[PDB]
Amino acid sequence: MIEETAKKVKELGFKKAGLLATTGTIVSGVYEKEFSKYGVEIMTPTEDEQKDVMRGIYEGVKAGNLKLGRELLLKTAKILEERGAECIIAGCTEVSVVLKQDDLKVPLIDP
Ligand SMILES: [Ca+2]
Repeated sequence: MIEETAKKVKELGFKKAGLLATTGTIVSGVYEKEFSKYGVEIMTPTEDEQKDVMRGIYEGVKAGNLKLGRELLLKTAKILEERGAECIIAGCTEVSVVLKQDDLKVPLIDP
């Protein structure tokens, strides 16, 4: 659950979490909402970067082009990280397929 992820992130003392998920999810703003209830901030990529996250999930992972998915998702995760994310949230299972903890400096958490 999004709310359980939020409490866990808060319990780890993190104030800023990076999010890799679908545009539908980011537009609903459900993560920012649930995380705000625990005082935690959600970091999302720019609108163009978000399009590449979408490509990474669908044109990449879901389509079978695992190389492309890894490339685009890893790059986005590394960008959120470099920007200050204390943890990266794998919002879609496709993210966890090509992105693993050994790829990041910060915790990779999935629902
Ligand atoms: Ca690895």
